[PDB]
Amino acid sequence: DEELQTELYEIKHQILQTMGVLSLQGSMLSVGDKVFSTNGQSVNFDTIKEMCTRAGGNIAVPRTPEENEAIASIAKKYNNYVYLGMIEDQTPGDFHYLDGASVSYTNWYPGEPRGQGKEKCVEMYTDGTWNDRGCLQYRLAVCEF
Amino acid sequence: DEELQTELYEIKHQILQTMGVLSLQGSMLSVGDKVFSTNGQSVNFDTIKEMCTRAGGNIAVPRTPEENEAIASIAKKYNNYVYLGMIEDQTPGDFHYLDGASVSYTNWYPGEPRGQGKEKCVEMYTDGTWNDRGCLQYRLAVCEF
Amino acid sequence: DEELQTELYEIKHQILQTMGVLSLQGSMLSVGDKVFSTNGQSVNFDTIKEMCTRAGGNIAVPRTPEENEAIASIAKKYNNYVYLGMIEDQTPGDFHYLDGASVSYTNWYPGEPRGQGKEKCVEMYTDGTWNDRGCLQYRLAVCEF
Ligand SMILES: [Sm+3]
Ligand SMILES: [Sm+3]
Ligand SMILES: [Sm+3]
Ligand SMILES: [Sm+3]
Ligand SMILES: [Sm+3]
Ligand SMILES: [Sm+3]
Repeated sequence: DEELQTELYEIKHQILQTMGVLSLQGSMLSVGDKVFSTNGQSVNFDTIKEMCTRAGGNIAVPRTPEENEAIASIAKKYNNYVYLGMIEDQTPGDFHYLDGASVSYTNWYPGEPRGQGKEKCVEMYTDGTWNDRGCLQYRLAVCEF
Repeated sequence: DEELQTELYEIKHQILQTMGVLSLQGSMLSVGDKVFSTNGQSVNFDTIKEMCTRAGGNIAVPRTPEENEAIASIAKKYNNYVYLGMIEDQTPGDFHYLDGASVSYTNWYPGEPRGQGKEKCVEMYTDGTWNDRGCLQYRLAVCEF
Repeated sequence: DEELQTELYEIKHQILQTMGVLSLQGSMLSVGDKVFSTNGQSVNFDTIKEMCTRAGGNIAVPRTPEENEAIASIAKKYNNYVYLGMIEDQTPGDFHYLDGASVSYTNWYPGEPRGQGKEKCVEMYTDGTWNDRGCLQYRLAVCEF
């Protein structure tokens, strides 16, 4: 109805404001319709997935050049690598999102995937490029909502 | 209308995201439709009520086993007891919510209510159990929204 | 429809809750429909405008006695002066909001506008009164959303 249009405006305004506050505080990064955020912790892959899901989100994963630079900037800011939301399929060499879908956008550091042993997980360098690796290292936890 | 369904979806998405960010940062705890939060201050009862109301909320009070454990976890995290949103009625022994209603859910430490003198307020131990007491101690301020 | 009224209620509730959390944490100040917030940085005027706009807001500017005291309180809290969202028009003596409109509400410290040289910007004293000045000083960044 009439009052309906009104209320919707106020709500939109408020959400924008709170999103502005968290942005200014640097506690979140908005890219398109994805929101990236970190609590500053550096734990292993399994642990990170828990944190994100516990918070209502998911371990972060870039699907576009812009989302990738957004996550890299957080990594750069904390001077630590980031574990991305993806693991290697059954047939080595290929990676898939946790939902099971196979990865589309990639940004491997020249030569990767390449490595010592299994290397089923993916870490992001502070420059944004990816490197496959083990899942037991301590990496900055970054989630997407 | 049509565009209406759309806008409602975006709004819901955004709220969820911001709520996810505050959860990940550990600045809030969501339980059912209640949100618990603390600013880390340790002040007396009167002071706590002011803080909560000033922030648009109310001094926290558990009404279910789950809300109780949620508040205890915050108490445990800060290693301090929490003053709950309740005071003793006119007739000693009984407690009521600040709205005037008489308490339903309780989780007294074995023996409580029991104590030295008046003990009109209620503090929560780090294990979740309650103990009645004075209202002038310095306790962690926790609010519910 | 029916379910519509329901969803609107939940949304309003959630927004209120998150706004309560940011208020309790002291990360934002709500005055009427304006939200003021600071990241604690002390940079020059140009830099401040960037921060605010980058966060989806604008450099703060009081338009009522209440908004003015709200900003002063933040200034008082950080013990630093605040650059306001306004610059001097083409004809010295008069100031305008960044949108181009000429200022309405003012709260100059007795004697101001008055000063050394150009003084095209406006800083707020910790008591709330304004003083015109250069735009290259390091002042607390405060944004409005
Ligand atoms: Sm490798
Ligand atoms: Sm492999
Ligand atoms: Sm007792
Ligand atoms: Sm008694
Ligand atoms: Sm001056
Ligand atoms: Sm001048």
